[PDB]
Amino acid sequence: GTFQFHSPGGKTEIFYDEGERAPVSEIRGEGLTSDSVSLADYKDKIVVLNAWGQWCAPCRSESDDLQEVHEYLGDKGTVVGINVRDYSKNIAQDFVKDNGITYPSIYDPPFKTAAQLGGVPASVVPTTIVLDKQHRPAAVFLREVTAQDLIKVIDSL
Repeated sequence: GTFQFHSPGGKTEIFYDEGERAPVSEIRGEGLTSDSVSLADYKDKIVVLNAWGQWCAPCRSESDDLQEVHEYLGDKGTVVGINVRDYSKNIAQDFVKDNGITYPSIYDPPFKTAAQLGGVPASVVPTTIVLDKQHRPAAVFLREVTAQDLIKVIDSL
């Protein structure tokens, strides 16, 4: 009954009609700038998941836009980062303060979260998943995204 990410078939993005959606598993973990971070804290709210690392040039490039989306969602939801392959936590935290990123991140160096996200490719960073209010993916992006990529999906929800 939980989300399973099936073959993208050469494509860098996938969209899901309400009819074909399933909820993601439980996502909880050590925060990057907080004790814990948990999707359950945003029940019935829109949630944009983003796997990133400061070592990652596309992630740095798309960082401002994810901040934009986070702000655009406001009350209605949140961005939640999944910081992967940053084995030194302090530089990932430095990146978040330096760029005025105000949304939480799960600190997950080996990207174990990928397994709970229905087998989204751990090789692909950045990855952005837009969850609807039932925390079911409406869109998966296997590529850097712009703020309008996400907003367009956001609005459809």
